[PDB]
Amino acid sequence: TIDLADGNYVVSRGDGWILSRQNQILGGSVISNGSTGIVGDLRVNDNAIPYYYPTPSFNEEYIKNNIQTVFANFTEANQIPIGFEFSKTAPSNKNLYMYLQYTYIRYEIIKVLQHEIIERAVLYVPSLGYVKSIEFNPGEKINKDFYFLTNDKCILNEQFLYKKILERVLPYSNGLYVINKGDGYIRTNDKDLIGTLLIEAGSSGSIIQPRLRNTTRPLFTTSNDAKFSQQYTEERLKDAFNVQLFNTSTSLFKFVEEAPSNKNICIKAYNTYEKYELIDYQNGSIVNKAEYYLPSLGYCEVTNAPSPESEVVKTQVAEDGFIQNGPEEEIVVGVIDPSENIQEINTAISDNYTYNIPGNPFYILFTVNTTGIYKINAQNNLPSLKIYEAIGSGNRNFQSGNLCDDDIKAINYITGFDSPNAKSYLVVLLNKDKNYYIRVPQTSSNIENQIKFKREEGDLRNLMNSSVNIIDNLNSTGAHYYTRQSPDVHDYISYEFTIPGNFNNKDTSNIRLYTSYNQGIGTLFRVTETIYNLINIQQNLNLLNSTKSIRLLNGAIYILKVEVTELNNYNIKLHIDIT
Amino acid sequence: IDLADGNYVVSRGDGWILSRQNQILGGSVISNGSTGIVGDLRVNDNAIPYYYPTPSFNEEYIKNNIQTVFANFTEANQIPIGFEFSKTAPSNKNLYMYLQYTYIRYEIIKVLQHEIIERAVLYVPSLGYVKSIEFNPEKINKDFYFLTNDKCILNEQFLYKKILERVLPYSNGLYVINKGDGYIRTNDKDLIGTLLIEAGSSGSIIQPRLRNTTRPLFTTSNDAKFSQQYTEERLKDAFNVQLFNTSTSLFKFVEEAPSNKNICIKAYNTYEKYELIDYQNGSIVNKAEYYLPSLGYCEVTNAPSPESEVVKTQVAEDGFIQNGPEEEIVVGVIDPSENIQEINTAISDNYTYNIPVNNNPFYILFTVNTTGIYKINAQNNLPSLKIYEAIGSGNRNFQSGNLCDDDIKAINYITGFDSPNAKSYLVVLLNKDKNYYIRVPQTSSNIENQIKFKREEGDLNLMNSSVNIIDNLAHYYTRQSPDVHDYISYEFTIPGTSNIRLYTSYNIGTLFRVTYNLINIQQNLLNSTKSILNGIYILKVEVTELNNYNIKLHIDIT
Amino acid sequence: TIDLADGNYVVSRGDGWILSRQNQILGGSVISNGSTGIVGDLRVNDNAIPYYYPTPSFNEEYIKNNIQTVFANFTEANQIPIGFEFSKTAPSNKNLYMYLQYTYIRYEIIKVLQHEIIERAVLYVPSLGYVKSIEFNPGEKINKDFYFLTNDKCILNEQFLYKKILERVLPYSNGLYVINKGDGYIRTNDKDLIGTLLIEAGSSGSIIQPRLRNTTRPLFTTSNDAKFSQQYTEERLKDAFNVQLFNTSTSLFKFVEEAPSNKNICIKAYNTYEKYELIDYQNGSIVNKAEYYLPSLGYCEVTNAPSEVVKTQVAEDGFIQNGPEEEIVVGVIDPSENIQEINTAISDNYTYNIPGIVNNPFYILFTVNTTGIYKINAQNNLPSLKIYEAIGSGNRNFQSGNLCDDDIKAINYITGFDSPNAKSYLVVLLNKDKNYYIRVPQTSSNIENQIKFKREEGDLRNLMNSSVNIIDNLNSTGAHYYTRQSPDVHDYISYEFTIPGNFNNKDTSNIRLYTSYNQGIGTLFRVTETDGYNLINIQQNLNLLNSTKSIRLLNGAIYILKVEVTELNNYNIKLHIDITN
Ligand SMILES: CC(=O)N[C@H]1[C@H]([C@H](O)[C@H](O)CO)O[C@@](O[C@H]2[C@@H](O)[C@@H](CO)O[C@@H](O[C@H]3[C@H](O)[C@@H](O)[C@@H](O)O[C@@H]3CO)[C@@H]2O)(C(=O)O)C[C@@H]1O
Ligand SMILES: CC(=O)N[C@H]1[C@H]([C@H](O)[C@H](O)CO)O[C@@](O[C@H]2[C@@H](O)[C@@H](CO)O[C@@H](O[C@H]3[C@H](O)[C@@H](O)[C@@H](O)O[C@@H]3CO)[C@@H]2O)(C(=O)O)C[C@@H]1O
Repeated sequence: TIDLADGNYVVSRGDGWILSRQNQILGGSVISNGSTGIVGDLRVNDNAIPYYYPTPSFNEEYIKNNIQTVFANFTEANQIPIGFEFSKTAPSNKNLYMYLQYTYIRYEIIKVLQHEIIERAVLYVPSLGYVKSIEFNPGEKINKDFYFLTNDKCILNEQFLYKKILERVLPYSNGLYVINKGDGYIRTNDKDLIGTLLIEAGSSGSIIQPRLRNTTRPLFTTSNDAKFSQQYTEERLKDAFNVQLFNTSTSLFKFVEEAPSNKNICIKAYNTYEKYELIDYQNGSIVNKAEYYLPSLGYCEVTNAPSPESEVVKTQVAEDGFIQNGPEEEIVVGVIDPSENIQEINTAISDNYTYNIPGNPFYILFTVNTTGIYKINAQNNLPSLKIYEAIGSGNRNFQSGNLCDDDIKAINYITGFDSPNAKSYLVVLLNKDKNYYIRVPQTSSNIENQIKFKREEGDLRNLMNSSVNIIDNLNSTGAHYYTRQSPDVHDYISYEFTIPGNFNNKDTSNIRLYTSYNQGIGTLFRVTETIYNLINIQQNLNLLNSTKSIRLLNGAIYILKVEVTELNNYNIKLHIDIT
Repeated sequence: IDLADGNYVVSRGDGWILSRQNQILGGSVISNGSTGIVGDLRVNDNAIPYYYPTPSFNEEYIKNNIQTVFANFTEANQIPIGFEFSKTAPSNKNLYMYLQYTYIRYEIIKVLQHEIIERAVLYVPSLGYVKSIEFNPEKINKDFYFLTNDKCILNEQFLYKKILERVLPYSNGLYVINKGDGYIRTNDKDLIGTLLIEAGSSGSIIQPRLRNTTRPLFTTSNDAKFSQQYTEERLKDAFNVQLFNTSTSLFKFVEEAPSNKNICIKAYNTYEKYELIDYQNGSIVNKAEYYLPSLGYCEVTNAPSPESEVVKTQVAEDGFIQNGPEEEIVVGVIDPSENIQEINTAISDNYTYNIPVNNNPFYILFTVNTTGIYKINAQNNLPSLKIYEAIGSGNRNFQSGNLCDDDIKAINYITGFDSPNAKSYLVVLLNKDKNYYIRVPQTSSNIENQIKFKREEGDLNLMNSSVNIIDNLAHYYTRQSPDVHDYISYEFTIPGTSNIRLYTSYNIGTLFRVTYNLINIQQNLLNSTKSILNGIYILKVEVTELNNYNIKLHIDIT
Repeated sequence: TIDLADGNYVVSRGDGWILSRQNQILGGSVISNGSTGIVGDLRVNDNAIPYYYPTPSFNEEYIKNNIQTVFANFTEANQIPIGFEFSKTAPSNKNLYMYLQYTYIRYEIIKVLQHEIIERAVLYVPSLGYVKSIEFNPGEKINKDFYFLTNDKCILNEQFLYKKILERVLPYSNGLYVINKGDGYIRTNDKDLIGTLLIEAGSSGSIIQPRLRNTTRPLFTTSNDAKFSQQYTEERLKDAFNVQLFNTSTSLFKFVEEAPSNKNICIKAYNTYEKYELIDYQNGSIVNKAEYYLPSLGYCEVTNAPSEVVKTQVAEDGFIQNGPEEEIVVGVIDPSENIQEINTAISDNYTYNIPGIVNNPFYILFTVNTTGIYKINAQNNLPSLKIYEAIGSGNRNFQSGNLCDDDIKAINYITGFDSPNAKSYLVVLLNKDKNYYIRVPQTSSNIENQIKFKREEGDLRNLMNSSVNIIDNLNSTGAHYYTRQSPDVHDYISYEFTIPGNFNNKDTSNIRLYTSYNQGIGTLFRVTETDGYNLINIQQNLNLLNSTKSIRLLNGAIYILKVEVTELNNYNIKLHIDITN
């Protein structure tokens, strides 16, 4: 013809192509007096035979492979059976004839030389269907053209989609996360298009997934099939949200549109996915990542019916990829590492409990007897611990003063650090009817350690939901900094430090307290210990590159609690500069 | 904090969605006036109950106590049940809907000093819930997608139980009674599930018969006589029930909620209640019940705020409720222990059927050639006979002047007595197009008897009556009473004027004087005192007050 | 007492028969405020078991065979499952109880002797179903009669359809045609009835073909199972319209009717067919004919719910079209005629060699490189050729200046004659993007022949879409006639004739030009080949049917008459050329 650019091209001429001569080869219904006729079909293996019209340059295999590279793979989609139907209601005291015809997507392979198409192979792939209806009287003459098409024709507007044939800081604790990135995900270039129905004005039209076969094709990518295999990811999905069926479904979706009396209507259906990510996060880095696109329940676009004789505007294909047509969603859900054993405290912790550690990382499942602030630590505050909440423990099986296991592997990090040589203790509000997981990290000592739990009825409640770092051995002048994993916005980190010198209760020293990268509100306490009381000294201290200085009593213990208000870096570096 | 010490089994209600598992089976996006229909089918694999035990309350204890009072969910989770929702996106928005399983939340609680000390929980799968939101290309609230704690989308319930440790005037024979449809067991023991249908949306509960099995419920007083198989046969005989453990019959319940009302719809499996009895001399000698799986019951309530007042209620007693309309269809059935002999010629004006020691009882199938009054009797009017009409007979195959067997075992007693030693004859209007069954009783004579049929064009008017022959002349004669407006007659010959007193004891008498023609002499006889000729007379009696199974007739001479 | 006397009769008492006693043996549903209940079933294997009530003269086998001969075959229909449902909506603040019951068609076999029915066998064939509903309160007892029927009864009006038990000129070229005679064809009586639903006022009712099985039963008649066997016809159907499935379908049809609130309604559903004819047409005659009734997607008749029973005799076996009128005539390549190919697109001139036998006919597939009028002929214009268009060709695979085979055997006759001994040439508009078939007939000459194609940018374009007969014959005065296959109304036939005598450009002869049976508009040209050839227009709107007008034409001069058929009264058009002095 006359086109543009030299070489071979794969082209999608669009959906809605009906073929010549074979209009009534499926039959039609006659409906009389106000009755509604519903005609439809079910495309499967057998009825989804495509029609190849090759050329010497472009054989069937070449046509197939190149079309399925860029566009919907119709050899796998002829597996999952899809239905459609049309519904016309005859008027009173007059008859109506409607007949059904398959629609096709018309793909082409073209050779272009000097702005001319020299060769064209065509492939018609079965899509859905089109019903045409007429009202008729006994021996009313009907136009031959109503029954019979002499040339291939698109009932929709045609398309010319071609391609030349070349031939963020995550403040997460270390561990596994399963993230729901949302629903309504389709691939580009209609690789997940179900089909299109032209719905004549006054008629009605549906596109159906009846699950006559109970099989779905999830989409799985992984960075390491050894660590994150599909089976493993499915388990994490089970752990995270309790997904059961992955390659199966009993769940039906249908889309239905009734065209008004005055105007025709068009409806396009897609298979969709719900996008999950499984990540392995370590020290600010995604060490492994899989993507699981779980077969969902579809997307449906309803447009007014476009002139079948419109201007065909040629467009180049998009890059392989996804588009979310559903709303935005991020659900981050930690999951118990299955490489890490779970030990159990069968007693609800009341005022005091001491768990003896045999001496490889592990979780400890436990609950409290009474909602309250608990201090938790190992001996000498080494190693550093982490505490997670099992998600949705509350309001199931209960027994006063005893643990009931809900068997929840979905964990919600509260506070704690992954630094086995840094001294810390935890101060957490624990809820009586929840379960919690303590995570004990890997240690290279074989010395019998012990985790200690203590109910705090005092001022240590001000450190609520915080790990407290123990800062040893400040010198009497100069700089000091302390890099740790930053909490998220509005989460907490605390630091317990003793001012240089001997305690006189009069001699002070000039301390400057600030962060380096992240913004934080700092509240400062002075510890006075008889049997911990915290005196609040300043709690309006914004820390990011602060220069403010406050004189603190020498040889006296203080605790700084910091609220992250701007997460600019994975780490939070804390400066304590002394004068 | 509640009331009363001990252990309790509790139904917290249907409509519980679980935490974390909200979008676990996908959702649809619909754009501009398009309607999305999403649905699922609860079946073996996806219908997993979730036990949350406590030391006092094991899984077994939880199961057994919940299935004692409430639905047996281990038999129900086999039969596949469907539900769907239909939401229509507006024009000026897109719409995202996602589907989630609902559960009934049962609990076992220990109560001490007006306080719950221990709670085990059991989530039994019910149906499903769709949650939808309108959106533009925007941050949606975390809470829309993700539930952190278990929650009821309906209003919750607290249904608990403390955990401890007239005259039937029927002839002797078998009856199959339809006691009606819409029978459910109590406390939702036959509940399918509940759908919340938000206003403007639509909701269905479906029985598609993806499996054909149904689970009928059977009781019997004697599994020897009335076994299940036997009862099924009687059901076949009575009403022609064919499938007992199967059905191809579909039921769906569908509601489209208005814009103004959120609607709630509860579906139950129902039963049709049949009774098979053996009735003898006013008494039910044996009785089975067959609850035939029916096509369900659908309760529509206005949807109550999910944050409503929880009113604690004690369970009802084990049993049934009829939610369908009340019904009694009594249908006699040929005793299958009793052979059926045939008169293959249509009875004309006269016919004599010859019968060959204990001559176990038997039926005789026959028809007449002309609609008319027939006198029927055995030799010397012994034994006493009964005549039944086969129900709906002879609208089918016909052959002029011959019997066609329609194979109808469903019989409708007309008249006759169950005293083989009392002399009587029958006077019945017979219809040319019907079949009738004569029932010949057990006799201890081996003497060759004969049943005689005679068309009566005149006099006999004793229509639809048995006539007792009184040979043996105070005197009393106890018989099975006819029903209100049915007849019983008495023929007596006296030593031979004389003063006769005629009255009944427990339960209108027309009196005739015989000469083969009947002259009408006299037109409440219960405890009558009226009286006033020796030498033959016939009394016809119409029961108007059925107070006793029996009618005793006094004939006192003075 | 009845009139049909002396013999045995098969009788259809109608559909809508419910049986006594067995009304609620399937159950029912209770629905409360506003809810809609839908109950239904699907007739198949076990639940489509008929109830035979025979008599000595009429056993089950006799009853079956004689009803399925005249009426629906229920043994073939009971395999393909048919569904129905009813939908009732309970009002607000009120309960509603509906129960379901099978309906039957009631057939009878009767013996009649001397105006008297002396024997009757009855057969109940399962049809669909009926739902009966009532409003109630939970406490209430409802009347026995609602739940329970003591005698067989038709819920529709009964019927008595009985039968005594014994024991247009087609202007088509020669070749095969497949004609679509249209859709919505049912057989007579109710041989194709699916069933009837009585739909209570305010309720709703559907009849469903869900294709739980795929099989369909096409209906085939043939005049010669040797020539037109079913398999052969199926091929022709494939060739004509590309029908693939004949005995199967995945295509669903359901009918739904909602009865108004005051009046009950009835809907009858039928299986329908689409009627195809395959004919072998030769010289105005259908030498062979098969009929193929392809299973379609049904017919749905909605009538008011009705009565006096009128006895009526069955119709003759046959079809009734309830769908709209349709005639689609589609020629098909005779498969007993091989296809030769011109693999290069024809330019302005091409010569295809076709040597000779004393042959079988054959086709030649070719396309042109440029849209235009082409003159096509064999050497000396013998034999006569025919040209067909392959229908819907060349919208598909394309290659510049080459033929692509689209494998289209569906052909659309343009022009040409069968008479293999009449000299002629073709003048046709050919389109660059179409394929065409030339058909070469059987000849008894062994002469090495050639077909010649020439693009005509001349006056010969006025003969567009016409065969031109050569009359070399006129050797003298007198009468002459020329019978040919008539074109259709508004199609063309042309005649090129040389007037007897030597050309002097003065001496004329008186020629009278007329047709015998068909009316035609005749345009007459004088051919002048000198410098170049022209057509000079001599006479313009001549209506030729039994014409008496005469035109003195130059002797030994060539003329061409183009004729437009306007009234097709005969298959043939006989052309008279009567010459005088
Ligand atoms: C003024 C001063 O002494 N600052 C130093 C601090 C403290 O020694 C330390 O915070 C006490 O716990 O340490 C600093 O550097 C550490 C920082 O990068 C953290 C980040 O988590 O890692 C520490 O090293 C790890 C090491 O990577 C592990 O392998 C483990 O075995 O040893 C330690 C465990 O904590 C860095 O030493 C700091 O900024 O916090 C800077 C000065 O070294
Ligand atoms: C004046 C004159 O000769 N007219 C006669 C014409 C012409 O001879 C002829 O049409 C010129 O081509 O022929 C007429 O009869 C022919 C006509 O019936 C055609 C049918 O279209 O069939 C012819 O015979 C065929 C025969 O059927 C074949 O088997 C084979 O032998 O070829 C011949 C061809 O001639 C008839 O001759 C006519 O009406 O057209 C008779 C005229 O008298």
